[PDB]
Amino acid sequence: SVKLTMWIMPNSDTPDQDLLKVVKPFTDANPHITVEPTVVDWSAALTKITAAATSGEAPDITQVGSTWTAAIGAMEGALVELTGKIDTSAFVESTLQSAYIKGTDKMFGMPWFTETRALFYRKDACEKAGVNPETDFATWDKFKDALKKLNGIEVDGKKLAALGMPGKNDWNVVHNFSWWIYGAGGDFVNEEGTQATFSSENALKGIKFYSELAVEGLMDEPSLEKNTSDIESAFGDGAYATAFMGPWVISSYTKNKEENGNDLIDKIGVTMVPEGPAGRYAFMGGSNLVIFNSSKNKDEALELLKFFASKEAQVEYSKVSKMLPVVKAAYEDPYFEDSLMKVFKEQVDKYGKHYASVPGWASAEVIFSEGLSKIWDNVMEVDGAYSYDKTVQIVKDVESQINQIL
Ligand SMILES: OC[C@H]1O[C@@H](O[C@H]2[C@H](O)[C@@H](O)[C@H](O[C@H]3[C@H](O)[C@@H](O)[C@H](O)O[C@@H]3CO)O[C@@H]2CO)[C@H](O)[C@@H](O)[C@@H]1O
Repeated sequence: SVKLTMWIMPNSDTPDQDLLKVVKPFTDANPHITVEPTVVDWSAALTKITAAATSGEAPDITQVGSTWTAAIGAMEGALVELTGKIDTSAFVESTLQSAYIKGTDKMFGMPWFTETRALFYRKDACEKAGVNPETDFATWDKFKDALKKLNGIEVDGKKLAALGMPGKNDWNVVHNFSWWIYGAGGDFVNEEGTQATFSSENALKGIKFYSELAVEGLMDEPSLEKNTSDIESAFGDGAYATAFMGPWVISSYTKNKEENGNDLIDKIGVTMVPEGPAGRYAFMGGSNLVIFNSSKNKDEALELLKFFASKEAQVEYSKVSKMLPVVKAAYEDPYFEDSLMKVFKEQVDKYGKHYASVPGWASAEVIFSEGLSKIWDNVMEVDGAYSYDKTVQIVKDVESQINQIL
């Protein structure tokens, strides 16, 4: 049988085994094709995927972050153009924007799953502090008042930090700013995706509101020294009253109960992100699938991609990974009425905004990770007291950098 090689980022608790279980129905019905997944850690994924494209030494297939798809597809001769080979009618239409290069009709990836970041909260902490999550998290300033009530209260054998978020360089630095900028009434780029615009008055108001939560003590300043993975573990250990995180954490916290007796999962809830003056907006992310032009099994690889778009494969990978499907028929399944999953679905469906699918965005995120993290260094007073004016200068500088890339 053809052994399709496939790179995946760590999308679930046991990524390789989980992937293999989801594709077992495919090999059952296609005995000539097996799948060998290889895990590629997120911090190395852009360099490794890019090196695979430029060198010609590549697997048959790789997962690609939705925001990077245009960058890899724009590399001449790197990927197989999928335009016309995939029935787009089956997909949630909003998920297709990242499969194309913006400004063209060229599709170089197939949507695989979507995700957004929602507001997890500890029910016991909110009940003690008199915080009512559905309404007290509904707006910027109601959220802020809620953090004031939650900060420092004693739950279990610890003093809880009201909000815990990472500040260290990783791909989520910009993602965690995104919906504060959108909700303030700003954006990262103009409609054409050719000019950076997040130094606008409204964009800065969202950057100022969010970053100054830590200056005011409502967001845990020491936690800014950590990355997303460390924040997710800390919240799983009960360190924070609230945190903005993706749905995948539900897998880890559920296993923590099954394996360690940590019942955190049973005393947490999730609400949509608070609404800003622009209305509610949320980060829309996810990953697509691509076929390398160097593959010697392009026919078999396309069959596997089509399987991953099937209703049952979309549901089963959602159940194990907690990512949201991109195929409309998958939402006929009652699984997405789950109390936690339904929140992510409603939020990304109604309010999810994705970045412009331009070839330069991958290089833009490299700069964002380094540039916007300097705002957190300003908050942490690494070099001098905090000042908003220094944040404005960082944002102006980062914007200039992005403008050179575009
Ligand atoms: O910006 C590049 C892409 O990022 C995607 O978000 C991913 C984050 O970059 C990544 O840090 C995070 O990693 C999770 C992992 O999914 C999970 O299995 C593990 O348990 O915890 C990690 C965090 O500590 O995963 C997300 C989602 O894959 C965007 O979705 C994508 O649009 C974007 O191109």
